[PDB]
Amino acid sequence: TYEAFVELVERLWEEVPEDFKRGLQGVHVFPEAKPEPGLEGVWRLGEYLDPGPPSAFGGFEDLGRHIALYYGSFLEVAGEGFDWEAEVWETMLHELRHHLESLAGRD
Repeated sequence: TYEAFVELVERLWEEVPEDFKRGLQGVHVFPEAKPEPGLEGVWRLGEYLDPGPPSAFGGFEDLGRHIALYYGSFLEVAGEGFDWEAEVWETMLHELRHHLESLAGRD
C-alpha cells in the first residue's frame, strides 16, 4: 500500500547518516508514476529536485533541495519477488549522490 511505502522510505531514510543530508530539505513521496520521457517501457523511480542557477530576479534556493520518489513507477516495474527495501534503498541513495555532486558544484 502507499502508506506502507511511505513508512518504508522514512525508515530507510533515517538510517542515512545525518551529515550526508546537509543542504537537503528531505524526501518527497508521490503516488503517481513517472515515465522516462521519449524512451518508453522505462519508469523513473525517483529523482533529485535541483533549484538550479539563479534567475536575473533571484536565486531559487528558497525552494530547497529534494529527492522525489514515485510510488506509481515502483508498482509498474514491480513483479514477483520485487525487493521493496532493496529498490527504495538504491533509489534514495542514488539521488542523495546527485545532491552531494550538486553541492560540490556550487562550492
